[PDB]
Amino acid sequence: QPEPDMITIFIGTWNMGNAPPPKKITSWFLSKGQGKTRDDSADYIPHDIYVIGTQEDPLSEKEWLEILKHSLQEITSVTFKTVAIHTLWNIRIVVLAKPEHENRISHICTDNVKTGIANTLGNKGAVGVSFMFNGTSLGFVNSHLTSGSEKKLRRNQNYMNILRFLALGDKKLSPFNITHRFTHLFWFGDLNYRVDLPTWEAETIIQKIKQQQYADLLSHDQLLTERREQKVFLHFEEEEITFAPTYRFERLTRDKYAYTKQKATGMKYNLPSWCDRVLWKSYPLVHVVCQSYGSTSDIMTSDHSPVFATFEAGVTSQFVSKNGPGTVDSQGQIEFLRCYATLKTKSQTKFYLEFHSSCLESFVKSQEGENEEGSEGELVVKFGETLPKLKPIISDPEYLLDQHILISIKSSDSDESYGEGCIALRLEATETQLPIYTPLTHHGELTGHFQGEIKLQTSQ
Ligand SMILES: Fc1cccc(CNCc2ccco2)c1
Repeated sequence: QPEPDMITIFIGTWNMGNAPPPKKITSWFLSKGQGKTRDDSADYIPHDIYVIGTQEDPLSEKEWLEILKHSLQEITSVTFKTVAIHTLWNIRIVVLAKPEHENRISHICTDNVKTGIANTLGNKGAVGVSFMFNGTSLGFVNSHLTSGSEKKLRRNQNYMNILRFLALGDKKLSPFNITHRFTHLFWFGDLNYRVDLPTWEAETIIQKIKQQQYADLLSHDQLLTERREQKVFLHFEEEEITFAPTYRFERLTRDKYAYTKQKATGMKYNLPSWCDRVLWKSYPLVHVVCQSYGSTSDIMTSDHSPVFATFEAGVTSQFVSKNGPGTVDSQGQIEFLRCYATLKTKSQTKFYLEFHSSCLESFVKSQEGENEEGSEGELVVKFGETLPKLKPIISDPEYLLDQHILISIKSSDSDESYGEGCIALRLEATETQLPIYTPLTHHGELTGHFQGEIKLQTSQ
């Protein structure tokens, strides 16, 4: 039975409003309702992996797992296996997989991050899961960020704390946060970004929503505008939103948005908003395609509607050769030539690189670079042809061209990373000098660039 080179992944996010779900929630897992929806002809085809994020979830883990598994069994006639479940307060993630994948999944990690201090610590944060699916690392984050139209900056801060402190994936990737540890990272939840229009415009916004005219609302969505200004979710993707705002509804119908200030809201307005979102970040030149992104119309127990997204995701096999794993294959080499980092830092330490990849036996430290001044004020660190030749474990081009090199530039004085990035080995040619590029980030914010040329030798 052949190992897959593609899987499909379902991502759900639902803020349950502290209420038990209705009897039937199958529309969620079927990607049916508003937005980019799934074709009826696929309804019996199971996704390979289902990842369910809830917020304000009132159920026990046992109670929710019985509902989820019985829902999927009814849709697909498949009894899913539980990969992982993790709950922080009322924020939960469940990962379910088809039984045929049980042998393919390993290295399962879970973690959480509590956001805020004192006042602001006690209910917001994130939970996450990671695992290996054959040769492909997968990460999932469900976050419930700070509420309130006025608190977009707090939400951005919550995002940076979560990516800094959530400990998922391979701990040997010490310089790298979750935004570099995974082939595919999905980040979803009640992100709580709002449509930033005046309170007086509430009824006008509702009118627009009834006409299905979302353009002048989306132009004011705080997540889209903060992303466009590079304040949050740098280098993540989101499918276009084509569904109505998913918050704040009167319960037991979807006919009414309940936006007016009440004692129960702390006297805050909740204008209709796309609080509930799915974003992703995949390594360069890996197949990832969003095949649905939408909200259900028939699950009405909460003041939010559930959101679904589905993806095709490229995966690779657990490769064995006569040589690696367990040794190098000397018919393989990676050379980084005429490379230089451009850094936004004002420090004047010397810098070295680290190259990390599961195609290497262990990470490789470079010699220090040569620092020069950039013409517009910046530090340029030149590496020349000084960089160590990387010795992959397997030389077969069917393996090596699917790999990635993580790069960290580190201070010689402190050993702290000043920037992290990723280079694909999915080259147009082998045995040929080709341009390479990655932005460099630290704590998820842009700190520089790394560029130069690569020369890849495979056994072919
Ligand atoms: F999908 C899953 C659901 C539950 C557990 C696991 C872990 N399976 C580990 C393993 C054994 C042999 C090869 O891989 C996977």
